[PDB]
Amino acid sequence: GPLGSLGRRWGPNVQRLACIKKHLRSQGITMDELPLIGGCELDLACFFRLINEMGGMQQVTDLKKWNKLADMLRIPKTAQDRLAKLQEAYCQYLLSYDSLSPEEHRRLEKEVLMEKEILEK
Repeated sequence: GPLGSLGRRWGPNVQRLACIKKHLRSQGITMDELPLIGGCELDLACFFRLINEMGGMQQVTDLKKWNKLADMLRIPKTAQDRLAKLQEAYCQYLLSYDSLSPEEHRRLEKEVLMEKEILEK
């Protein structure tokens, strides 16, 4: 097929979503199928970047503005649980992972990063 340009780095968005996924499952959270929020699909890479762009997680959560950051993430406003589900969804995901020490980062990252780099040979 025309697709299949594997071999080197898959990209930052892929590396981020991969690292979080590996940790989530290894932490007791099975996310092999697909993550969902507010009845819709969400990209950990896109979500992670969004929070960081909001002056860090502290701002997003403390200043109570998940509505805006999430809005850009493409979430249904009709969901009366997307707001609360999101708060707990990130607090139990992004928070936990983001709390990981340099070891869990290098270990989990080095594993995935190499898995893709040396995927060829």
